[PDB]
Amino acid sequence: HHHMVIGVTGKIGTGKSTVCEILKNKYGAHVVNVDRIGHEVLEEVKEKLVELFGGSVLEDGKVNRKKLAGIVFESRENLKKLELLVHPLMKKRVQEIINKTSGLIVIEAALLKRMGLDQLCDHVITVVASRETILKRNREADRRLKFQEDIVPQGIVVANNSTLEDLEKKVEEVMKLVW
Ligand SMILES: CC(C)(COP(=O)(O)OP(=O)(O)OC[C@@H]1O[C@@H](n2cnc3c(N)ncnc32)[C@H](O)[C@@H]1O)[C@H](O)C(=O)NCCC(=O)NCCS
Ligand SMILES: Nc1ncnc2c1ncn2[C@@H]1O[C@H](COP(=O)(O)OP(=O)(O)O)[C@@H](O)[C@H]1O
Repeated sequence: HHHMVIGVTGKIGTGKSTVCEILKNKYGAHVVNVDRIGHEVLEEVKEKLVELFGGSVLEDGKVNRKKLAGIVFESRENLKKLELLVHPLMKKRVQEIINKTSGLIVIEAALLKRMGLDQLCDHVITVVASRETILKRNREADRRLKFQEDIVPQGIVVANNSTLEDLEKKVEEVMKLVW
């Protein structure tokens, strides 16, 4: 399993998904959506969540991300408790995909550095964009940005403050460098 791993990080609404879609569609990347892997992990730790945050994190007998987000994004203390529970398992799961996968692998994660995933990467792209731009694009951003102050530019910075065609040109220039 010969492969190259490129991390794609950046704050919410900056353009990670969009960059990753381009890498997938034009360059053949296998995209590891670290958010989705989080969702799968949540289901695996239902009992511990209930132990941490009460039955309300649930809808019926069921983990509900809207209710959980309501809790964890009101407090750094709460968010840390969740991160301590799910990050180790998500890391293990990322590593496992990397090991089983050949070719170009893209690790899409806002929290690339916080989770130590950047150390799995051969190169890192950080997507950046102005606050005003982020707020026009994503409605959770006002609330979640407050918990992303440690997501600072690393590796190759790709500014996404104009058009999609312009973003496509920049992604192509980066791939010319590293691929
Ligand atoms: C509170 C949860 C349930 C909210 O889930 P929800 O489906 O509403 O959104 P989802 O997490 O899929 O994605 C939007 C996200 O908001 C932001 N976000 C998610 N987790 C975090 C976090 N721990 N800190 C800061 N921002 C976060 C990110 O930019 C991310 O793209 C959260 O996603 C969660 O399951 N635990 C956080 C685990 C984690 O660190 N996930 C992100 C990995 S990059
Ligand atoms: N250059 C752009 N122009 C207009 N809209 C954009 C641009 N880049 C991204 N978007 C839009 O902004 C939203 C957030 O993009 P996304 O790529 O999901 O950010 P992230 O994945 O970093 O959280 C998406 O709905 C996308 O369609």
